[PDB]
Amino acid sequence: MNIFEMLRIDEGLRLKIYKDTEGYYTIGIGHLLTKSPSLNAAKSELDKAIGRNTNGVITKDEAEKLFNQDVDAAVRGILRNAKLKPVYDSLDAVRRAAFINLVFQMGETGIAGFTNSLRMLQQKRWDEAAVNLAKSRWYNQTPNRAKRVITTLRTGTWDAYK
Ligand SMILES: [Cl-]
Ligand SMILES: [Cl-]
Repeated sequence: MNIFEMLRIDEGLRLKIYKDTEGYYTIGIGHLLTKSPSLNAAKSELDKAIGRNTNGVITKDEAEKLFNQDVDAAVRGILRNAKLKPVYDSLDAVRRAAFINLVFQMGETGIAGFTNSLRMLQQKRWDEAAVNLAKSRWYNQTPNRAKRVITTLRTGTWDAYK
């Protein structure tokens, strides 16, 4: 168990443009292409991300390249972010992986907004953070994934994913 396996589990792998659980164009391993409703805007974005004339289809190698880029950006956004970095710094390894999950999934901005849980995590009030985390749109939209990520933070083990 690592952050790569963890996310690959949570997001799936899809080699052809598809629609996210909220309506958005996505591809590979959880990579958001566009929030616009144009499939055309979406092959163009994809086209652009990959560096060749896609077609709306990528190889597995291509998908992993994007993934590697996205995990990177996530880690680097956390470390850069003044609100996020101290939370991350205070956590153990398992729990850091889950924090990364939460940011990949939702944006550095996104979660820099998850104010109270951030402060609960930092204060190592696991149970309470878990309850607060579940009180979100995120949770209510994708409850099975969210539960897995929340248990990982609540427990510090990889149980939800064996
Ligand atoms: Cl990109
Ligand atoms: Cl899910």
